[PDB]
Formats: sequence, structure tokens, C-alpha cells
Amino acid sequence: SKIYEDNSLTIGHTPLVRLNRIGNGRILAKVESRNPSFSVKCRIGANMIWDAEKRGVLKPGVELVEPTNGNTGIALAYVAAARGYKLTLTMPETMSIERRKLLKALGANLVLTEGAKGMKGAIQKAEEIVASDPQKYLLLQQFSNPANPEIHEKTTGPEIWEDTDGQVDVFISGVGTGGTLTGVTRYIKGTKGKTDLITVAVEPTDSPVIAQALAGEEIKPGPHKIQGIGAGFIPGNLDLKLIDKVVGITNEEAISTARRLMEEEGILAGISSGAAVAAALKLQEDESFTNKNIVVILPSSGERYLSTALFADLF
Amino acid sequence: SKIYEDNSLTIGHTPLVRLNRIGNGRILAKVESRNPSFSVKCRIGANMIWDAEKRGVLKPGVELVEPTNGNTGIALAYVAAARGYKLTLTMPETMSIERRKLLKALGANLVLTEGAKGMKGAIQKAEEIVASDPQKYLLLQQFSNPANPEIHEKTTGPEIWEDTDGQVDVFISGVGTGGTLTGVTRYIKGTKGKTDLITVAVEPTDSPVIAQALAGEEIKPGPHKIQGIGAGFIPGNLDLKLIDKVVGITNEEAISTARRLMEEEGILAGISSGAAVAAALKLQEDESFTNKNIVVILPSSGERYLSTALFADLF
Ligand SMILES: *Cc1c(COP(=O)(O)O)cnc(C)c1O
Ligand SMILES: *Cc1c(COP(=O)(O)O)cnc(C)c1O
Repeated sequence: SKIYEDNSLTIGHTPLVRLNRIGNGRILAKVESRNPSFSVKCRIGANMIWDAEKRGVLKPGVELVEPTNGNTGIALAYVAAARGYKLTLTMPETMSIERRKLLKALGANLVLTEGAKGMKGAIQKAEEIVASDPQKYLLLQQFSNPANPEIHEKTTGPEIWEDTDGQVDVFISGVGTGGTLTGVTRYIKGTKGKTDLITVAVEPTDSPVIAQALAGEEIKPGPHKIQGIGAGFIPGNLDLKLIDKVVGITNEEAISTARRLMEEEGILAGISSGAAVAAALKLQEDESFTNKNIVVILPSSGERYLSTALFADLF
Repeated sequence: SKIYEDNSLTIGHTPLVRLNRIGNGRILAKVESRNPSFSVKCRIGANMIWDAEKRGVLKPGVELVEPTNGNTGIALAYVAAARGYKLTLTMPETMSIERRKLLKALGANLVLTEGAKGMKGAIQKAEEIVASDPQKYLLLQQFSNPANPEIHEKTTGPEIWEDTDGQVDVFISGVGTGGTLTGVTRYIKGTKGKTDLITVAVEPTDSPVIAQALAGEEIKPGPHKIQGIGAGFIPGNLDLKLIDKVVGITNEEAISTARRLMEEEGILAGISSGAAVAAALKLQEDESFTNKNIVVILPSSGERYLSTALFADLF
């Protein structure tokens, strides 16, 4: 039989679909919205909590706290509800009412911080709360907790190797916390020894922090609209030495390519999914990439961004 | 290798999750939102189109038309985009702008009909269009097309039998087109010969059309808020003789139970998912159901209904 004890155990095994109209027919898309709370974060939500239980730092009585309202907040919320923990999320008071209803329905406690203070303010409040009683509260820290890239090394990477029978030549991943790129690459180049794999990091042209860092230049971030990637600094969970190439993508390229995924392939896709695919299209303009099999990660579904520019001016 | 030719081929194999706080620990929930366009309809969207191709009535040049804007419209739209067909959907002009943006992004052509005329008006327009050129247009008809219950007999039913090792005693399904209930029951009672399986149909107390029909009373439908079920008539795809029991559920019971699924189990759920589970709770008040394994279908995710009463008054 195959009966899951709780929803956090259903993560992974997402499909690899060939794109037929976008590109030359060799781009293979991994659909991470096929997860329990519908995004690639479902995997780390589950693993960061399972990891804390195994280390003995998470048990009944200990509450969770994290400064985030994006896909990671949604993922932590369904896992905490599924396994019986209380969760507090801090975020700017400017946050969509849509997002807040969803998080609240999953039972999360929402602590809204000063709009003018942005993310730094949310992060601030989260630390005050945990300092208030360090035995009662546990902060997970998605950008540096090793349990994040660990789940990708244990599930995402193996799924990709298996589904392509090891025929993957290029791996493309837009970077947010960096866990996906780091974990999958460690498994393929490290564990399976395919050192000739080309790992491509994708980021906003408007906040090319990874390209800067790799060239030894100063880190100068900027605002952009590709939700989910380009945090503006180099995350502890991003292993810079595993990267072979970085590709910068514009807001317009990301949005228009996300739209082609929905209209031409029938795959609901968010803005960052368009950015990763637009990167594959650029590489295919170079003849050395002509006959290579390219695997790209599609992080989330367009349905979660119905209020953004992704859907603006359709009629 | 396991590389899908297009997204319509990724349907099914949804997880069976045990509910731990709702009920006595024997309710097993099948999560149908783990599908390519996130609902149980993804399966019939794919099969009704594959079936038309096999019968030779659907080929390049023939366009599809269907009067619907719900999960079936979203399902037909991703399959048509994935396999290269043009699709026209007719619906009342009163339809949410949210729903229209989503359908449009998937490339569907939207024909809006008179608000005052409701669904009947949409159905009307669809027939005019097809009559305008019957060689160019193809109407699928979800309520009576046998390809709808056929996919459930071929995938959903076998998945349930396999995942429980044949230990399922009660099967609960809210009825919309009736295909899920009919197909799964045909497989279990028919093909596997488990004739003492108890099949339970669920419907709105405010439009108990199935209970009426079974008692030989007049069919008197009424309005209700449990989106996705209770169409107000007996669908050609519902086989009344396969039903052992009918349970009526109120709008309030459906909504509050859908909320418990999210908060207590971490499973994003729509209103009709709450209705099906509330039915299991009622049967468990009867001692003859105390030690039986109950499988319930959860049709869609709560994220698709963020604008409804499901999320009203959370703060
Ligand atoms: C998390 C996320 C990413 C980035 O993935 P990481 O493994 O954090 O680098 C991309 N897009 C979206 C929508 C995300 O939520
Ligand atoms: C289609 C649907 C149902 C009913 O399932 P059928 O197999 O058509 O009887 C229930 N809930 C939702 C949300 C649906 O879309």
C-alpha cells in the first residue's frame, strides 16, 4: 500500500516535460509546482522541519518563526499544520491581502512590520521575538540552513538523473536561496561524477550580484520584478564554485517567456519560470549548445501571481 | 527514462494521505489537486481529447468548443495548448476577471454571453457556434461524454485499489458530472468484484436532486455555494444504480470542514473537498462504520477560491 502519514511526506517526484514549440525541442522542463503547496519550496519546508526534529531542537512546545511571506512561508505553514507545530511569520504590512488570507487559512500567526522598513524590518522583528525566549522559539533561516540544499541533493538531483538516464548536459536554475542549484549540482557532478555538466545560474540583469561576485567586482543590487530570485546578496546556501555560467535576464524577457509557456505549452508558470527558460533560449543561439539536452527548473505556477504584471493587459 | 511528450500525459498518480485530526484516523484522502492544471478535471480534459483523436473526429483544423468556465474549462485549455488545438469557451459575462485572465493566458478564446441568461445562455451560444459549421467545430459535452467516467475507471479506480491493497470499505465522492463516482465504482465493484463496497454520493442539502431521484420524487433543485457539485439535474455520466447511500451537506458544514483540512492537516482544499470529508464525519457517528477504511476524493485546491466565502473573515 501507499498511504502517506501526513502531507509533508508527499513531496517530490515532479514531472520532466519536453517543450515542443519553445526552443529546438531539447529543453526539458521540471515542473516544481506539482508539490503539496505547489512550489519548489515544499521540499525545503518539509526537510528543514524534519531536520530540526532529528537534531532534537524541534519538539512539542517549541514554536517556529521565520521572516518570509513568499513560497517558503506557504511551505512552512502547510508542514507545521500537518505535523502539529505553531508557526509565526513576520512580514511587511504592505503584503497582499491575498497572501495573508492564504497563510492564515493554513493556521500561521502573522506579525506585520513597518511598511517603510521592508524585508529588513521583518527580519528584525523575527530576531527580537526569538531573543525574547530562545528556548521557546526556533528560527529556521532558509538562506543559510544546510537542510535546504540537502533535500535537493537527496530528491531533486536523483529525479533528474533517473528521468533522463543520465543524458542531461546542461542544468539551468534561477537563484533565490541557491539551494536548488547547489544540491542538484552536488549530486550530479559530485555523487555521479559527471564533471562535464554545465551548471547555469540565472539572475535579473537589474541585480547581477552573482556575475559581480564571480568577477571580483563590488556587489551592487537593484530592484526587479522576477519574484523568487535575485535576493541582492550571495546566500550562504549558494556554492559559487559549482557554477559554470551566469545568465542575466530582463523583466520583459522573463514575463513574455512565462506567457509562451502557458499559451504554447499549456504549463502554468510564474515569472521566474519564464526567466529560466529565456536563459535556455539564449544559450541555444550559440552553436556549441545545439545538440545538448537542457534541464530547466520551473519553480511555481502562474496561478499564484494573478495580480501581477504577468497577467496585465491580456484583453 | 521518463520524459513526457507533453503535459497532458502527466495526469494522475495522486497521493492518498491519512487524516490524523479529522475523524477517527481511518479517513484516507485522495488529493486530486496534484494534477497538471490542479484539479480532478485534468484527467477528463486529457481523456476527452485523446478519445476524440482516436475516433478520428478531432484533427488539425477542427476547433473545440465547450460551455464551461470551471475546472473543466481550465483543464481543456491546458490540454489544447499542449497538443496544438484552438479552443473556444462560452460563459456568462458575469464571470470573474480572475478566471478570465487564467483561461486567456492558456490561449483559450472566450465568448461571453448575457449575464441574466446564466449557464443556459452559455450552453445556447456554444450550440449556435457549432451549428454554424459542424465540420469545423467539436463540442465535447462533459456531462454525457463516456470518455469522462472512462478515465476514472482506467486510472483513479486502479490507483485507489493499489494504494490501499484492496482494503477500501467505503468510497465517498461529491457529484458534479458524476464521472468520478461512476468510473471508480465500476472498477472496484465491477472489475475487481468487491460488491460489498459502500459507494456514497455527496450533494448540497439545498439541491438534493440525487436523493429525490432515488426516492422517485420530483427533481427540485436550488442554489447553493458548494462549487463544483450539485448541477441541479442527473448527469448522463452518473450511474444511479451504483450508489449505496446519498449524504446531503450544508454550505456551512462544507466551508468549516474545508477550513479544518487546511489548518489541522495542511492540505489546501476547496469547498467541495470540505463537503466530501464532512460526509465521512457523519457516517462515523454510526457504529456500523466505526472500523471501516474510508477513501474520500478532494477535487481541488483552496488557492483557486481565494475570493470566495471559504476565506472570508479570517482576520
Ligand atoms: C525559491 C524560488 C526560486 C529559487 O530557488 P532556490 O532553490 O531558492 O534558489 C525561484 N523561483 C521561485 C518562485 C522561488 O520560490
Ligand atoms: C468536477 C468537480 C467535482 C465533481 O466531480 P465529478 O467527477 O464531475 O462528479 C467536485 N468538485 C470540484 C471542484 C469539481 O471541479
